[PDB]
Amino acid sequence: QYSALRSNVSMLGKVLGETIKDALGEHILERVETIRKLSKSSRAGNDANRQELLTTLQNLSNDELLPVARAFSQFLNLANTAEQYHSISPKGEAASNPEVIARTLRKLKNQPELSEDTIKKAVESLSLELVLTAHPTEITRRTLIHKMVEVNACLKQLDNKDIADYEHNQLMRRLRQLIAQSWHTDEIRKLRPSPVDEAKWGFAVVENSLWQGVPNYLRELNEQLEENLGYKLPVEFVPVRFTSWMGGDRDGNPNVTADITRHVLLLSRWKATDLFLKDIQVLVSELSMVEATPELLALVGEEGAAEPYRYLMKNLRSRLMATQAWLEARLKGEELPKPEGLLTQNEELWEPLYACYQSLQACGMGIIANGDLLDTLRRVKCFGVPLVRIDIRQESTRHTEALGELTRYLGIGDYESWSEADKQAFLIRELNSKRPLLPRNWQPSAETREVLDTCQVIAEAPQGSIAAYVISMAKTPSDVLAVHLLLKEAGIGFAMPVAPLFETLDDLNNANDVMTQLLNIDWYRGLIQGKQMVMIGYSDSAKDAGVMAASWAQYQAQDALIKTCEKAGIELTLFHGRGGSIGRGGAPAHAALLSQPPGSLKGGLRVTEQGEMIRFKYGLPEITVSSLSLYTGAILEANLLPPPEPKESWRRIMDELSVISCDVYRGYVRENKDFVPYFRSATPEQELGKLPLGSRPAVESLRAIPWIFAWTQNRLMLPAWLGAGTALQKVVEDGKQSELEAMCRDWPFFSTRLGMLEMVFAKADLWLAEYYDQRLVDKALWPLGKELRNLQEEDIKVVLAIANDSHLMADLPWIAESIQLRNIYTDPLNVLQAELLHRSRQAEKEGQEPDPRVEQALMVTIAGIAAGMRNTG
Amino acid sequence: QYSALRSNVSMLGKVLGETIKDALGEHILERVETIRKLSKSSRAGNDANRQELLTTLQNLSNDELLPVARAFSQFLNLANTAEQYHSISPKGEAASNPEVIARTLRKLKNQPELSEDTIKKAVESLSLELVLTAHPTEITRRTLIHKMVEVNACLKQLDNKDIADYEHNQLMRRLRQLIAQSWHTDEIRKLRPSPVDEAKWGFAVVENSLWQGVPNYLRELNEQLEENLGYKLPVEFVPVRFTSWMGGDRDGNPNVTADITRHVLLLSRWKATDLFLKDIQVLVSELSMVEATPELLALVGEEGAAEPYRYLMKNLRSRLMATQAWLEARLKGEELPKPEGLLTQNEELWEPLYACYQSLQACGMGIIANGDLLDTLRRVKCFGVPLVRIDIRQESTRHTEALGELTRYLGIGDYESWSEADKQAFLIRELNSKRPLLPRNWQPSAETREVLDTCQVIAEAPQGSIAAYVISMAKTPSDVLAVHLLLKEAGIGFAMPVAPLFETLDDLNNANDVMTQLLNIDWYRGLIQGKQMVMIGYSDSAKDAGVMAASWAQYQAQDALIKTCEKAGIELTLFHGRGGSIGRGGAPAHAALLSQPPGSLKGGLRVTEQGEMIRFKYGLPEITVSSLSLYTGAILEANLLPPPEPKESWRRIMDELSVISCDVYRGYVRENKDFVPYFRSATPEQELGKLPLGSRPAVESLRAIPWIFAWTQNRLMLPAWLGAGTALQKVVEDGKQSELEAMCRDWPFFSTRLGMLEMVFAKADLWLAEYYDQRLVDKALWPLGKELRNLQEEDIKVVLAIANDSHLMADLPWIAESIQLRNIYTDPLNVLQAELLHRSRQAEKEGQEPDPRVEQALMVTIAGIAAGMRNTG
Ligand SMILES: N[C@@H](CC(=O)O)C(=O)O
Ligand SMILES: N[C@@H](CC(=O)O)C(=O)O
Repeated sequence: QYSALRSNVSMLGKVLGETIKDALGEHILERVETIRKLSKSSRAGNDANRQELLTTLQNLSNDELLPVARAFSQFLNLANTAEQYHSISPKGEAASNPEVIARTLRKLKNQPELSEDTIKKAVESLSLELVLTAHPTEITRRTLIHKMVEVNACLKQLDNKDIADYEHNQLMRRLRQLIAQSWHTDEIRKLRPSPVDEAKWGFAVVENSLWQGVPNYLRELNEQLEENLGYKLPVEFVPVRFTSWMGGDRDGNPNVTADITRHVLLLSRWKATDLFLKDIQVLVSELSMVEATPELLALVGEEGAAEPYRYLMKNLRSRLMATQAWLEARLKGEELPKPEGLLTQNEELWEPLYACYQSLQACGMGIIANGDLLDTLRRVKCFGVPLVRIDIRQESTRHTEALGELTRYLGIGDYESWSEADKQAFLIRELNSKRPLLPRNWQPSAETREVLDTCQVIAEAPQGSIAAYVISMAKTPSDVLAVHLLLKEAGIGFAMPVAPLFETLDDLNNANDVMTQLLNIDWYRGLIQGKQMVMIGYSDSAKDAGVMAASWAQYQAQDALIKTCEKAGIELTLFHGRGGSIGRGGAPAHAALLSQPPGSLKGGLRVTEQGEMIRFKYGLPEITVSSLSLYTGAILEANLLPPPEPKESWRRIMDELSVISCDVYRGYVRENKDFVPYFRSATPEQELGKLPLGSRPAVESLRAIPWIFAWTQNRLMLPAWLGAGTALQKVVEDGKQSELEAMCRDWPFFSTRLGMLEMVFAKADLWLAEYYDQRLVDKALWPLGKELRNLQEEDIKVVLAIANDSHLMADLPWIAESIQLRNIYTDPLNVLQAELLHRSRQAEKEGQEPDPRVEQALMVTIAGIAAGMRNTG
Repeated sequence: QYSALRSNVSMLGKVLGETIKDALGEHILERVETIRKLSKSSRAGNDANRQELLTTLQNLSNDELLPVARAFSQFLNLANTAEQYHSISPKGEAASNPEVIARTLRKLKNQPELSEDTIKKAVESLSLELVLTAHPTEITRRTLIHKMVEVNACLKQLDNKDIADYEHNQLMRRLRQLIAQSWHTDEIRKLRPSPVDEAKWGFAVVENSLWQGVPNYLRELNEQLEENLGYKLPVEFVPVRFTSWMGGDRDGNPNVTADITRHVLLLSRWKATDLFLKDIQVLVSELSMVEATPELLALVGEEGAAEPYRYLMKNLRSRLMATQAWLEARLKGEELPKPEGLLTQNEELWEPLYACYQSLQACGMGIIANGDLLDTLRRVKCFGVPLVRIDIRQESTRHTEALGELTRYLGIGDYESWSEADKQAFLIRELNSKRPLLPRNWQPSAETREVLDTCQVIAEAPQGSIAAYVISMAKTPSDVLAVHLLLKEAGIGFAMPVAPLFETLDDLNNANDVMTQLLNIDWYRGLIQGKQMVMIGYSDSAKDAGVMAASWAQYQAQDALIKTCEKAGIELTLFHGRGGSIGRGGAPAHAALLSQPPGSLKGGLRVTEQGEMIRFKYGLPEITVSSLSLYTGAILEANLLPPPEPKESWRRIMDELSVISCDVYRGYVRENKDFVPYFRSATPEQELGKLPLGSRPAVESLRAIPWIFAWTQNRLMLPAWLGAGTALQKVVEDGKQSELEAMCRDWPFFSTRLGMLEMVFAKADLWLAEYYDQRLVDKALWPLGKELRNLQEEDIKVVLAIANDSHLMADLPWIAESIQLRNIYTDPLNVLQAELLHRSRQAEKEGQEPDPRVEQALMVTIAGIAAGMRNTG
């Protein structure tokens, strides 16, 4: 029963509607109401109201565009907040209810042939690391996280039956205030955000939600272990860590220079000082205890021995205040010797804090220890000094060029011409060399200098600020050895985890070969210290060969690497990229984590949280708890109860599925002559590049994000389904339909794969897709349009047939329902966006000036549409 | 049905009990449980358990005393918080429900012979000014306001039925944390607090409750005017103002020197900058509007004309940050020229803020205007630059000495010997003199210099920092003229309101004569600018002549002054002292404000909020709303519907009552030879002076507070009832009992007076009173003890008889019930305090050292007892 949800959306829409009424017009509200009516009509076949819609939109003046677009965008905004409130609300989906953890724990516990020590060890070895990434379509100048927390609080309070009418009146008064705020507090970036801006949004997510969320997650998790298993993890064990790529990822982004990284690195520390100060203030005042242990008194001895815990907190406050002061100078561009007690490592924070905990426990003040201090202890290890460690990522190709240029300058030869055996020879030689290689005062090209400067920032930064060096486009063993050489030349004192990123079908296919050669080099083996971390690029390989082939390729590569590393005694860590079924969030993700080759999470969960899903996965502290709890259950279950190995005939169905699907996908994307011209007309791809959407500067050249995003705006969702159904119907046509059904029933990998198409098919919309062709595509490309649309119609059948259902994502009614709601609310943004694109595109055709009203309205729909559709890849 | 209240106290006591169990013992919990059982028994007649109680207490070791006392004190603490939660809770007494205002407003509205314009004018002329005073028994080193706000929030959330069990578990987890905090976070001042400390507690009350409370009160009040009367007061009208005496009152307090006042004056400004900054941060970020009026754009014109409201807030932020910086230097003792934009006046804050409001309204952003800005606009006028204006107060006697010393130094004569006609002559002469009088570089005595220095601080401070100069002990017209002379010599540019404080029966009796002579002097008349403000000292006159005579004297004096000023065309402002029926809080206060001579609140409500009642009247923001709402209703009703004038025979019953009562009261307090010796034995009076309770340094010499407080600890409540009943029974005995009953039925002054004895009789406790005599008083004084106790037994009868009831404060069941609960919880503190006093008093007798454990336990009971008993005078 989704009645409460329906009530809330209606309510919020009434207050929003009121606000627009007050604000500036009843005219705009009529505009809005006419467009929905007319669009609903047109869809239901009325071809008279289709004309009326077309003339209605063409008659909108440029001064109506933005308000209309914002209007539609606001209603969608209210729907998602109603939707998200419902999810954590105990009388609704209840996402954050601690049973999520307990259900997993009970299942494990009463499973024969599962020793209790086996379960304990899996618990003690848990590890999660969530890597935040930028939001591709964040359209405003300042983060709205905190406002959202407030709107949700107001809804929580109104949920209480028995609320005295005066309280209700008060609550509604603030609610009205808050909605008016957003209608009138309009901010629209005029210029492309910068890596620092994006890095800043990530700090907003940390302070408005992760800061409270992680410790609550850790408290609940701990209560559940004791209740169900009979023990609590030790205080020193904090299995969660947050990392960011913001200001760390330079892959394809000129604007993320070594200077910016240096800066962002600095800012994080400034912000950790900001948040750590608030924690310590509280502690300085609340720890008025005077009873301490011999050991703790020793640690202060006299002076502050009459207010011991307060002493240690007072010291740290100063030490934090000192380093704060230092970093604001550095941020300003002022160089000045660093203070006596500058903070650089988490141990410097941990140490004293842990001292208090111990004496408080020892001395009978357990409940005080396990309160605010415990929360601070865990934030120390979860976020610490750097607040959020960053990851650096550059293409392999750029490292080759840096090293080629170097070698020709030195007269040694030209590294980018040598065979791969030669490069390894050269790299192992130099890696063992005690004489330097990088010329004292050199004059390389801009590019090369950037490569060199960035390793200098890495080297310069305090150990533990940078999590890893990711090599996008890794193809050979020399690609990994290359960055180790550069880091050595940059003077690095510690071992920095380097990770190849295989993100193509063939790279995926060669991945296990690439790593066994690497593991065979004794020098390499001893440098990683029994730990490797690979990165699987599902999203980019999917752009390469289609999702089915991509998926199967990934399945196979992880299975081979798990095995190879096991032989070799290396603790493998699979690093997951963006989207896919692992980035679905919620139940589907739990399913997806469990549907990976056995071994797969033995070395932890490390994932790239997609930018556009942060609100939906970590948007509020309770959603954070849900998300971390969901994942934690998946780790323990996947490690204690792995999926079965596929039957050999299944493997053969996958090979063939994979071939047919890749074959059909490339047929259109690469081989077909009309595609590109089609693609640039039917989707807003070109304009996604021009507008100020991401920090990167304004089919093989494109990147996954822009590929996926452009097709989602169009509503066809092309990238996430294309050859899958076609190959599946063909296998059905050989009478192997019952094997397909067994695979689905018995092989997690396969149901999960099939699951994922349904959701995509659930959000896709062929009426809208066709609407864009009619408004934006030239008549000669219409045939391709219908062709691709009919391909999809036929693919839902086969999938529905294999799944033995008639509705579409029938095992997930809440998600199905939530998709249904957003789909109606997103509807008119798509209807309006087609008019914008047409207005915008004819101005340029008529060699005219980019009207700011038309572009800003366009930017609103793009962000609206992206918000309603969430994950589509 | 007080079931929910009973549940909550039980719950909180269980968690507290748990906490002591964990903490350090089951032994202490046994100690606690034994004392209650044994004390309940002993009271119910069991004279075997009375022996057992006496031996039980004597056997407590000094290491058990404090924990036991704290224990009992904590339970009482939880009861008051349960009690206070209940009061504002909508499913309980509901103190803050806006109907309080509406009921008054409806009554007025449908009252014939009450023009709507008459009501509007009374509304537009409302005025309240609450003067905060120090808390006589604040025992800890840091304010606990904020913790209390939290405990109450936890209780609010648990009140919601339908709370998911996980939420309940979470809530209880914090609740446990918070209770443990207080059990273990023990602070006990070791040394007398200082005026700055006391001034600091007042800032805690302002930020934790008044800051939110005043604007909410103003919002509710405004919603109610529009709903019931059809109009809202204008934005510029903020009828409430908070003032403090902390660091302003030197009456009898050496430690409040001109230096300290200077300091406190400075600190307030520092704190207003602190709180005003938080308001402006919010505004700087939320006012992103770009549409402004001609006028507003003009005010910025270019530069910030692309972010206008944000401009003005950014300017003010800087200006605030500037003056903040300045004051922290001055606070430190550093003198340095003051910054360009130093803030000194509320207009400097008001101006810009009001500019935004106007354009926001003008431009269609009404809802944004009436939100956070409106809250800041009202705090500007309510608290402003100084945060809380202070009042200065010195005795008249000290001004005489300053001026005598001056005059003998100058060879002019000796002012403190001249008749009163001469002094006025001298004062009017000098007040009109253009030649100075105060010697350029003089050498007076310490005292005189203090008097001179303080007027210098007054003069030096920015206009609007000081509300008024109060003259305690004012007896003649020269007393008021004296301070005007001194202020003139101190160089003062504005007219400073001076107020005589009549606080004796004869001064009260002469008060109207004193003011008509003052008003007859043309010079004086033109200097006050049609405004005088008198201060009535009910509490001290009661110490002089007993409560009945005091009350009647006050009634008569206000009636005469109202009349005199009306003739003369002067807007009189009665300033109310401490306690009495006006300081009862809640319903009784509303009754009491209404039972004052007609005219009485025409010039506003100005009251001295008693220190020990702040938690109960302004402890939380919703209690603030209740308190201000209650008072506001009383003002409008008292001004539009005054009480009837007393029948002449009533006036004659009052005269006689007054005489008999004063006669019996002085018989004991002054005339009786055993009283003083009795008094110092039976009450903890001597120890209230020695211990570090107030900031003042360690029967006629005593002050009201210490008089009242000492008798409240003893439980006899002597000061608040003594001769009243005795005179009343005597008048009954002449057969005038039916006139007494008509007076009560028809004369508000009289029922109110009678009401007030009941409450006192309700909290008094003759079993305990007698217990202290038995443990602390020498056998020869026992007779006086019983005599005074039997006096009270007989006084309840007569009062009950006149009131036509059998229970005691039967018209107020909630207050009756709440008194009943606190009485049981206070019970054991009184039982323990007798043991402490005996232990403490024999140590000194045995010329021994003040054991710190015995004194600290004693300090806990004193504060406990004072907390449970609230207002007793
Ligand atoms: N995350 C959901 C879709 C959504 O909630 O937008 C899914 O993977 O099906
Ligand atoms: N203020 C109440 C007593 C109390 O609540 O303690 C009264 O004047 O009766």
